[PDB]
Amino acid sequence: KVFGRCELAAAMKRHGLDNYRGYSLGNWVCAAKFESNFNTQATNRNTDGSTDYGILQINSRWWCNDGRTPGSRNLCNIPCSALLSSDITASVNCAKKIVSDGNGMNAWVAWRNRCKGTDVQAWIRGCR
Repeated sequence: KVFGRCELAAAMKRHGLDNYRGYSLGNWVCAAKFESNFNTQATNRNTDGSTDYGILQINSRWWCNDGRTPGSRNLCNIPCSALLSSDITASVNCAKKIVSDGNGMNAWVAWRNRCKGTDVQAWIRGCR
């Protein structure tokens, strides 16, 4: 599923991402935009053989199991295919554990390079 800007903002707000660990809702929407273009089925292969999955491009190296990343961890305890669902529940729950491990949202390269230090509030402007 390809989410709308305000549609995803409402969904994320309901799952308790607004102000989670000090990060306003605008940051999460901005991250989703430049990681997957609001597409839940987005996948990308990394050089080391791992793969990013879903709306927030979560790495199979540490967080999920896809069965083809030798010597990797499954810290979110889910198959990576569950992150491609039209229901973002799995992706949100896993992202909460990632943002809490010390590095914050710096774990997402696109947020660090294209969202950090900008007016992220603009991403939720106009939404009910």
